[PDB]
Amino acid sequence: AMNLIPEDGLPPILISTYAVEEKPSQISVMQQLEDPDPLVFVLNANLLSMVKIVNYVNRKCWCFTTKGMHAVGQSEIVILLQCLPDEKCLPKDIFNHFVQLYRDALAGNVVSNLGHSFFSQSFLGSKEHGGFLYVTSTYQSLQDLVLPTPPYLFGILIQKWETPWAKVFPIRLMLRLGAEYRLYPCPLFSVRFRKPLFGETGHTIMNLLADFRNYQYTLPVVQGLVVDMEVRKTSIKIPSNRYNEMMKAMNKSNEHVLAGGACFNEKADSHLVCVQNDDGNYQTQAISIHNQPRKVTGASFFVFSGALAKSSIVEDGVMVQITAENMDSLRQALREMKDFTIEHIHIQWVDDDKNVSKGVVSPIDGKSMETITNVKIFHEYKANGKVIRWTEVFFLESRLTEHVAKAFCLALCPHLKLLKEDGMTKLGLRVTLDSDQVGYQAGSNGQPLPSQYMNDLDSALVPVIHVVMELIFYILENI
Repeated sequence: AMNLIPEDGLPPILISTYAVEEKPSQISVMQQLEDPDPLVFVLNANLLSMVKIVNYVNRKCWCFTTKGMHAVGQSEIVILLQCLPDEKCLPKDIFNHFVQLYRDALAGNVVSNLGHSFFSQSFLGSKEHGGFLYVTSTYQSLQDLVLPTPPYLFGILIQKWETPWAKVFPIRLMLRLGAEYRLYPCPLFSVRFRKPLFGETGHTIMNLLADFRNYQYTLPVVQGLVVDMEVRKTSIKIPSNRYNEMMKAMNKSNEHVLAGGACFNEKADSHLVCVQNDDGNYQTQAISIHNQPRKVTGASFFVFSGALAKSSIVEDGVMVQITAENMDSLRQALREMKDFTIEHIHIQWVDDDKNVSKGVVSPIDGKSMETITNVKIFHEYKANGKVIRWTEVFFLESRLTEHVAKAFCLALCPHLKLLKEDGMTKLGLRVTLDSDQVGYQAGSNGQPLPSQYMNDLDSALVPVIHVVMELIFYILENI
């Protein structure tokens, strides 16, 4: 029911008439793969997986994608598994992993950019296959790939020895993979049976900033915070919508030390890499977008010490020593949300960090959601064999939202079967509240909902309603 992958054989195949073919022939599936459109597999009634052989960055790959993760508050997943020389069967373990990820999302545990998944049993034929590191594509090629609707993440297969880095400092692993394959910032494909890029964590400077034994804590991270290194200039760029995240990090620090992890700096032409040698000792290296002389280089962490301004690079991060007075001055400016200047050292409050992914549109009218704030929902109604779920809300700029959500779902419950059969699976409700006006709009597939449901929607929403807000709903199959 929740898992249609059998003990022996492939999961059912989906055919456009839609029809389902249970236990498909592995010979026919392999034949079809060696001849535009991907094969569609049914992992469950709400989760599909597309498979296609692609020539990606001069490597023959298995392109595995998902459809159904959005309905459970998770980004769709893409795995580009490099082919083993003359691979006979389809690598089924990917399907098992996709189902596990679906179960996790249903329980409230989702994977995001630089997130991870670890394995309990052996995976893809080796016990040294530790998990996946999820990335959002930045500069990597997407050349003739049949991709899901955004948001989607690329799952990169990682070794058991790289697992402490994915948990504690995933940006280091991401960038180290990029250095290894000569791709900026990291490859989007997965390679089985490769040698681990990290061994025992040893005497890394990270021991001082994170917990490798028990993984109780790590570096405080501020989403969108980047470190720019230039000739005689070091800058920490904090997004203006992240004041509270910065304040929480400042209160979780010493009076003499201000440390933090950094995000991937998209605007940089290069990024610092930490390489571990065969002896277990570390080195500082760097990777570049064009291999042109480095102008703006990103760093993976920053440390400010009020014990001296003087700066250094330690592994893949920046270490700055300032006077105790300059530390009090810096801490004061940050509390006032002001910029601070100290070779030059800058702490600048920059443009808001976009929560929403690129290419995300409204199901109502196709308006872009890229510059709109997003709140995922983990807290559904069943009717006519179907399920209606409220997965998220966008604040175009909690008590009312929850009431608006229930009223919308209840009004549509007698109609869930008719909506699904007619192609209306992803639905949206936009509520407007102004001093003068107070109104609502509903839709699916970039069109209004059929007129026959509007009387039912009015009678349920009007009492509740009588600030722009857009709620997302999904109609699923009851499992």
